[PDB]
Amino acid sequence: QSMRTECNTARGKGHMLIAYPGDCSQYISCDSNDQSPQQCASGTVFNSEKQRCDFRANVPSCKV
Repeated sequence: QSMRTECNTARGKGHMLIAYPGDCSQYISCDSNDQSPQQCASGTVFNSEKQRCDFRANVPSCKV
C-alpha cells in the first residue's frame, strides 16, 4: 500500500526464538545396540576407590 522501506530499521528484534521446548530428545534410545551399562563398582578394598558410576545408556546418570 504505502512504501515503508525507510523507517524499517526497527526489524532487529528477531532474537526471541528461544521458545523451543525440550521434547526433541527421542534419539537417546540407541541402548538397543549401544548398551553402556557403566556399573564398574571397582572399589579395591586396599584403596577404597569404588568407581561405581551407573552410566547405563538406558538409565539416568546414577553415579554411586
